[PDB]
Amino acid sequence: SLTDLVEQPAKVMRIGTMIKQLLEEVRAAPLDEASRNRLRDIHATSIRELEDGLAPELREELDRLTLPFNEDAVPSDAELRIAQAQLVGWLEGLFHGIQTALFAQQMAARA
Amino acid sequence: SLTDLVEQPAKVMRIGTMIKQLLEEVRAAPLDEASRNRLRDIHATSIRELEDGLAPELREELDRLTLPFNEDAVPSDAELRIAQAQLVGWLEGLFHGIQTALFAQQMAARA
Amino acid sequence: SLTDLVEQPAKVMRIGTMIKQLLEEVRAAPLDEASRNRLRDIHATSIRELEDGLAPELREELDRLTLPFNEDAVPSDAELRIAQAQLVGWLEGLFHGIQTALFAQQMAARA
Amino acid sequence: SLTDLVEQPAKVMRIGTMIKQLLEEVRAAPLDEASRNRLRDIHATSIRELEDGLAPELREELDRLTLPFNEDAVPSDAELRIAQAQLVGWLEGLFHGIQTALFAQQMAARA
Amino acid sequence: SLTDLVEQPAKVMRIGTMIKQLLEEVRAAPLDEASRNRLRDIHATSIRELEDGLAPELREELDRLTLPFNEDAVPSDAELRIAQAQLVGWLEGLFHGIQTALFAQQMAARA
Amino acid sequence: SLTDLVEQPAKVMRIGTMIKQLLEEVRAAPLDEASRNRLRDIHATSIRELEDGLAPELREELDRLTLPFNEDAVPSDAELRIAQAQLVGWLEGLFHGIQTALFAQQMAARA
Amino acid sequence: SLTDLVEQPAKVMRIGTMIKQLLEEVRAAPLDEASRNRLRDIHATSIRELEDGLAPELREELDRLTLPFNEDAVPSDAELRIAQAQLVGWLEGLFHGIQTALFAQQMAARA
Amino acid sequence: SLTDLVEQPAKVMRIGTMIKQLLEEVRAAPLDEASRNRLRDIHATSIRELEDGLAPELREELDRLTLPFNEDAVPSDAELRIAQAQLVGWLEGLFHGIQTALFAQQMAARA
Amino acid sequence: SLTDLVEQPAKVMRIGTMIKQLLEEVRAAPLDEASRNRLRDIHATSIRELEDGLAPELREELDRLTLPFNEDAVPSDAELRIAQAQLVGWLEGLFHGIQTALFAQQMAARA
Amino acid sequence: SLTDLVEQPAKVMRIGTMIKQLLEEVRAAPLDEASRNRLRDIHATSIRELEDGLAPELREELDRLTLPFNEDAVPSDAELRIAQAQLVGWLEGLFHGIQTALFAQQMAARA
Amino acid sequence: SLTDLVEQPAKVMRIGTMIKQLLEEVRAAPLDEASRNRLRDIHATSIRELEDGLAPELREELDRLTLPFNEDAVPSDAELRIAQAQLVGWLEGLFHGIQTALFAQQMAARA
Amino acid sequence: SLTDLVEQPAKVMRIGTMIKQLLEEVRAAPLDEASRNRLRDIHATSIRELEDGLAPELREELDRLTLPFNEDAVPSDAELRIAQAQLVGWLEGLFHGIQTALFAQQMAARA
Repeated sequence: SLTDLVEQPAKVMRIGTMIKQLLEEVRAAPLDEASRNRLRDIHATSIRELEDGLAPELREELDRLTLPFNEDAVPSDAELRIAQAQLVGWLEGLFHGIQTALFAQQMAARA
Repeated sequence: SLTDLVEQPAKVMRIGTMIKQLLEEVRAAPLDEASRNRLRDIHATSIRELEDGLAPELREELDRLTLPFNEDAVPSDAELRIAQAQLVGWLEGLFHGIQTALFAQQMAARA
Repeated sequence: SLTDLVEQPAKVMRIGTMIKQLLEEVRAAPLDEASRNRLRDIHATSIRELEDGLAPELREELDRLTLPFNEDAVPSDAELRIAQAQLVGWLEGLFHGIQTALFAQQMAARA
Repeated sequence: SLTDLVEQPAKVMRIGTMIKQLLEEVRAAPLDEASRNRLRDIHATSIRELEDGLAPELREELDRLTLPFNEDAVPSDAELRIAQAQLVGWLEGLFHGIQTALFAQQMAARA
Repeated sequence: SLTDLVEQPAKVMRIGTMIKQLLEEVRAAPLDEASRNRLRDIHATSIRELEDGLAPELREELDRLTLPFNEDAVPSDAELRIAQAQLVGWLEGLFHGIQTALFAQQMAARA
Repeated sequence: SLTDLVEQPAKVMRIGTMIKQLLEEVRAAPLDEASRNRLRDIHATSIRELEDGLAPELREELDRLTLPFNEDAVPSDAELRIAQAQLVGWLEGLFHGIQTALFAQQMAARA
Repeated sequence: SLTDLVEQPAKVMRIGTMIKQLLEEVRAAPLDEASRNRLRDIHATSIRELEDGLAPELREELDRLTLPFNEDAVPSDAELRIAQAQLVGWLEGLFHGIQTALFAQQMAARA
Repeated sequence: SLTDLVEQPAKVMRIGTMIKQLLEEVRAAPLDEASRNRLRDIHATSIRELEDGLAPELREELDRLTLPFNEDAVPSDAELRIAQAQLVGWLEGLFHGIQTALFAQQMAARA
Repeated sequence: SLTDLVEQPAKVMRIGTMIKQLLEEVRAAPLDEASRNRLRDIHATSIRELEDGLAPELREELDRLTLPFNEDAVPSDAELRIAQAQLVGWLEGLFHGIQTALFAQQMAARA
Repeated sequence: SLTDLVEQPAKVMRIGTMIKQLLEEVRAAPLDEASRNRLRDIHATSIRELEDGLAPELREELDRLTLPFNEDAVPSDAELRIAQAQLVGWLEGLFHGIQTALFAQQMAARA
Repeated sequence: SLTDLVEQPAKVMRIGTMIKQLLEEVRAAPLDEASRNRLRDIHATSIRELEDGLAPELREELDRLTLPFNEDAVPSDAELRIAQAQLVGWLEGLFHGIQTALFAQQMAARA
Repeated sequence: SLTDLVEQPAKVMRIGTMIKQLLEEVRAAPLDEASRNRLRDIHATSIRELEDGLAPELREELDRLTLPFNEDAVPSDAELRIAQAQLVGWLEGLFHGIQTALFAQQMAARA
């Protein structure tokens, strides 16, 4: 079923909104070393919290698509924006895609 | 279930709205050392107040996602914005996620 | 009861509006020493007038969250903006949180 | 009760609207020593007129919150704006607070 | 009665509109000595024409609140703006206050 | 009564609209000596035409409020704007005041 | 009758619109000697064409209010703008005044 | 009558719209000697075409109001704008004046 | 008949739209010699194509009003804008005039 | 008739829309020699494609109005814009003209 | 039939949208050699994919109108914008033309 | 058929939304070498994920249209934007094309 792909919808929405708002904060002004270092850690934890809420099939997709940062290097503002954009896009794509596809399967069933 | 995740909604809304508006203030103008210092303390205190209003699952989720500032260093303007934006995003996603997920269950219980 | 938390609603609204408008005045233009010194005193009186209108449970929350300024130092524009923002956010959070939570308890009762 | 807090509504609205519009004028352009001096006097007088229209509880509340200017010094533009904004915010909160609180009592008296 | 406070409503509106439009003219561009000298005279006549239209109770209030300029000195642009703002605010406050208070006494009478 | 204050409404509207539009023109661009000189004369003439259309009470009110320019000096741009704005404000207040006051009497004659 | 004041309404509207549009042209860009000289002549002809369409009572009013330019001098841009503004204002005042006054006499007749 | 003033409406609208749009073009950018020269000729021609479409009364009115340019001098940009704006204003007033005046007669023929 | 004036409406609209859009192109940016030379030729052909679609009466009007360029000189940007504006204005005037005049003859026929 | 003028509507719309959008592109930024050269060729080709879709009358009309570029010279940016704008204007006028003229015939066939 | 011209509508829409969005990307910022080289290749493939979806009649039209780039030269930003604009215009023209023409054939059939 | 082209709609929407939002991020600010490098990898991966969700016909269409980046060179900001914009345009056209084409078939099956 299409609906079994997201095992914990409310959690995924919760982590997703956190990520989107962090990306918005980053876009607004230049960061410094300490916050870049922090955001990197948050990014790694984020992927795991997301995976906790998704079916294995999508964990494996997410794992193919994303990549944790080298722990011996603080990534730049731009790297972090890319890492977070990917997650936001995929997450909005994820929900919008399921709802759209589901709505269409119900429209075909009424005929 | 699901509603049981937030034991004290009004309290979480209250602390959340406080954090959000402080973030708005921080964003508006440059801070000084005393302001930063004060905000670090408010941050520590606000997490503690939030955790009081959350179910254990979410306390822990918060504990995994967040990191309190080192008490022997005043964090920068950017560090504080990231800390607060994380909380705002997560809290807004928390409530939104639950309403949305509850609503999908009620509509699935119609058919 | 959720409604017992604010013992004097009209007073809390009255002091809250005062605080919000002072914050707006401060944001609009640079202050000087005499007005900063005055605002500090108003801030201390404000917390007490608020506490006078709240249940003990919330007085103690407010007391954990806030902090009166050292009387031997005039705080900066930024410190005062932080101190006032916190109060405004918490106060709007307070009312919005109670009304929202109450509205939801009544919606669950009709089922 | 509650309505008994403002003994002379129309008078308080009249003095309040005067203060508000003076604050608008002050905000618009830089003042001179004679203007500041005049405004200090208007301030003293307006509090006295307000207190005439308030119940004793509120007279005292005002007395606790406000501070008349030292008569041997002309206060600055910023000092005057803070003084007036405090009054405007408090007065707007006063009326708003009472209507809102009265309305909640009347709606609670329906059910 | 609240309605006995303004003995000549149309006159007070007529003088009030004159004053408001003069204040608007003053705000628009810098004045010179001759016009400042003229405006001062108009201001003194204005207060009297207003008083002619008000109950004694309010004449005495207006007299406590306002102050004619020293005849041996031409006041500045700013002084004149303050003097006129006070009159406009009080006058709008006056009418709005009476109408509002009256409307509320009629709403209490229907219960 | 009240309507008897303006003996010639259409005339007063006509002269008033003329004054208002001259004020708009003056405000738009800098004048020269011949223009100022001409306007001073128009001013003198317009008051005389107005007085022709007013009841005696109001003629006198106008006479108290206004001052004709010294004929041996061309007044400045600012002097002319003040002179005209006084008239416009007073005339607009005159008509507005009468309609408003008449309307309150008619509504008071309903109940 | 109020309606006898304008003997040729369509002509007065025709000359009035011409004058208003010339004033608009003048406002838009600086003129030169030849066009100023032309506009002066048009202004003198205008007053006469207007007078041709008005009752004697108003011809005499217009004649008291206006003034043809000295034929031995080309007036400035500003003078011409003043001369034309006066005519436009008076003309719009004229029609608006008659229509307004007439409408009010009919409203009094229905009672 | 009144409709008999314009013998050829569609022609007058056609020539009028041409003049108006040339005025728009002139206003948009600086002209050269050949353009000015051409426009002077168009002006002469357009008056002649207009007069063909007007009743004798109005031909004459036009003849009184207008002045053809000296053929041995190319008029300036400002001269041309004044010439054309006069015609546009007069023509728009002409049609507007007639409709308005006709309409007032028809409404007066109702009662 | 008014409707016989335009023998080929669709053609006149077709050539007219072409001319209007060329004028718009010219207004947008500076031309060069080759395009000015081209536009001149188009202008001459345009007048003829228009004339092909009009009754003789209007061909002769158009011929009185317009003028082909000297073939031994490339006209300027401004000349071409004037030449094209005239055609556009007259053409829009032409249609608008006929439709308006026709609509009015039908309104008089229904009475 | 009239509809018989365009033998291939969809083709003419297709080629017309292509020309229009190329004109939009040309207008947006400066071109180079290769771009100009290419556009000249597209121009030649597009006329040929258009003529294929038009009735003989209109082929000829186009042939009279248009001029192909000399093949041994790359035309300028301005030359190309004029060439294309001519076509767009003519084509838009073509379709518009026919619909409008057809519509007037159908409405004339009602009465 | 008009509808047989596009054998694969969904494919043509798919390739068309790709092309339009590439053109938009190119317009937004300056390209470099590698991307210009890539876009050239995409342009050649595009024409073929389009042709795959069209009737032979239109393949041949498209082939007459377009031109693949010399493989021994990387075209400029401008050339690529021209090449892509042509395709977008023609494609939008294509669909709009067929739908419009079809809609008109159905309107003629209902009479 | 037609619906059989996209075997996994929700997946294609998900990967598509990810690509689109990365393109938005790239467009917003300048990237660095690590960001570019990461994006190249994401690009390779996203095509592979897309192909998994498409029918064989479309896999191949994609394979013909796209080109993976050389792994021994980090592509530029412009190269990445072109790569991503191609995919977005194609994917949006893909879904849009299918809905539109399906809709035309269903409406053709009505009549």
